[PDB]
Amino acid sequence: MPHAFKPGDLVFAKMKGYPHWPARIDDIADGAVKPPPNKYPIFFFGTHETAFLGPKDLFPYDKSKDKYGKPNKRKGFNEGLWEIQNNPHASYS
Repeated sequence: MPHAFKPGDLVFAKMKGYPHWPARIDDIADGAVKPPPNKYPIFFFGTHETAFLGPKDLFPYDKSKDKYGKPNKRKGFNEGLWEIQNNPHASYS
């Protein structure tokens, strides 16, 4: 059965106005800004942007890839698909 989300989990993450987007739950570095309560730091592959989201917007990647893992014209998306499939735990700083 499912656990709660933890750092390193792979997802598609949903933001208003954007397609479900390949992403990971990030760690929070020592000294770095923490998310608001009940929110996770989401790193978006391809764009390399961070936003804070709750579970309602997080779709586990394995379950969801058949639906959401297709090319999209949006900037950074297809780069993001490569990253989540081929090196999802790398440093992209």
